[PDB]
Amino acid sequence: HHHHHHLPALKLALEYIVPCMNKHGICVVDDFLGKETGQQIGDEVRALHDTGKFTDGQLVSDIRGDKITWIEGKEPGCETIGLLMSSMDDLIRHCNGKLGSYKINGRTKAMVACYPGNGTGYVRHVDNPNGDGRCVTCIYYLNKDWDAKVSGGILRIFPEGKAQFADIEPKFDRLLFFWSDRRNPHEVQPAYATRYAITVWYFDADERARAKVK
Ligand SMILES: Cc1nc(Cc2ccc(-c3ccccc3)cc2)nc(C(=O)NCC(=O)O)c1O
Ligand SMILES: [Cl-]
Ligand SMILES: [Fe+2]
Repeated sequence: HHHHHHLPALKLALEYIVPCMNKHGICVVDDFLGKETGQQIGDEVRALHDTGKFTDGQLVSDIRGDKITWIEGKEPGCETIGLLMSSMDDLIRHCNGKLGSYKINGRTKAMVACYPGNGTGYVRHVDNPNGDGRCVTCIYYLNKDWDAKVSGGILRIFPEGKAQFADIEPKFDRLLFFWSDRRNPHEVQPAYATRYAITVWYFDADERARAKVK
């Protein structure tokens, strides 16, 4: 619909992501890339799944019934995942220096995750409990016409010492940010349909450096 227009990265970062993160430690951004790019992402992820590039989750870490694959972004057939990753980077670049006291200087590759339905989820956990440098978790969802009433698969976040929790449906073209540390324990509710997500973690220069030394 031609009546809608994309917020530039700078505008989205400063008018929404930065305040939202500093206040709530969680930020949801819908309609990040648009339908075409989102569908292409979905295609690429399904291809990775179909061509058997995923490793079982309970082998990497029971905790989980998921399976994952790491994507650098430049691999043949992963170009659109590459663009997603660069788009994530753009947002973060416009945030850097305003997300708490963090100084973002790098990130992980993208972890593509698949919950193959059939009741698979992920128990309550913290992404970075041992201060390994990862300060912000960034997740992109690409599940066309997801209905959590039927399929479940809600990400529930329990921000530390808050009287509220957050239910995030893994909606098509939804982007999510949250603090990676103990401030945000979270769980994936059982999924009853194939559930895909793509996650990167951004590093704090200081913590990352201290993680490697000590
Ligand atoms: C598979 C998987 N695993 C983890 C935990 C976790 C993963 C990776 C690292 C890590 C990363 C880079 C270097 C070292 C460790 C640490 C912890 N949380 C989720 C999750 O919250 N999902 C939410 C959702 O999908 O909506 C998940 O799906
Ligand atoms: Cl508010
Ligand atoms: Fe997690």
